[PDB]
Amino acid sequence: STGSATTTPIDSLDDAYITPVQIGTPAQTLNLDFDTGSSDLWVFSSETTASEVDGQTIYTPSKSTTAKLLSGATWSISYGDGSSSSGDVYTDTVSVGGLTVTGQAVESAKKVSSSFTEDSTIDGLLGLAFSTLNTVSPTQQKTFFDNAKASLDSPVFTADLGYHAPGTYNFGFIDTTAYTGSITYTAVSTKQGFWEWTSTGYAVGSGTFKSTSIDGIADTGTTLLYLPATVVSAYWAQVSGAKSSSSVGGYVFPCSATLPSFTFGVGSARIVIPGDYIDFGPISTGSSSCFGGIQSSAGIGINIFGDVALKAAFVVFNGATTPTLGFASK
Repeated sequence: STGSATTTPIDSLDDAYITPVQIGTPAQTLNLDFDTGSSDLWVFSSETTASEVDGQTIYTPSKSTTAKLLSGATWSISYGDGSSSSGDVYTDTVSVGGLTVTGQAVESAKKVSSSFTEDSTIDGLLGLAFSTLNTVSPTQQKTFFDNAKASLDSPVFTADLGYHAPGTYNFGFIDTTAYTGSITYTAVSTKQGFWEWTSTGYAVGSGTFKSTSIDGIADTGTTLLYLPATVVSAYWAQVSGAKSSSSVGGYVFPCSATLPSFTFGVGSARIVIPGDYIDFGPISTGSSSCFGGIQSSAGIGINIFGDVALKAAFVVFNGATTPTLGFASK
């Protein structure tokens, strides 16, 4: 089997991408944030505290003839940005772009943190990291991809995120028309539960490539590109007037600037992020200070190849017995 679904930016900055997911019978379609940095499929629901729902579409398990309470199971998650959610668990039929999993754990939120409530466009998350990170207790549950893997034509999914435009998540096949050149594959460590890999270096604009190992994660659920402070300083030093602002929370730059590109290495191959992809717009409405899309990872503990980086590539998440990552230009 295969599946193919369009993913759409939630706003004009590409702050996140939503993908429609069919849950239950008859189908209830919710728009979920596909997150290769986490491993829970959780949804706003009829059980979510009413004051914490503000415009989201909710899953109502009592209206699904295939929903079954997973007795005793609870979940609770905290994300790298400080947001969180928790609740109970059902199993139900879940379909993405024509690919159907029966018995998928659907984690129903009883509580969500304010940042989720305040974002009316995201109805939940669909985790695509390794199932070892799933938070369901006392019986850990598998991700949608792990449940589907054996049925897929090939045990892979691909992320093809658009710049200011829709893109595609494919399951079970590699669309050879969706990229240019060849796909360069690179080794993955699953020891932390992530799609963790080592970039071979970077360049700023037309500058020379610096060969240096940068370990980090491919994370579709993170907006920006988080790299070591040395690399990030080298990038913003090429933008007149750019500076790190403690009060804003990162590098800002004059909105009048033209940003240079940023290149990252994948083996001997190179992925070029155009400068425009690095502009996240005014820090507040009407400001002439703009927020940068490359930020320091120093306070995180891990480097994160988020959407800013991934949207410049066609990315293969190869879930074979020994997983690998593939990157192609497009």
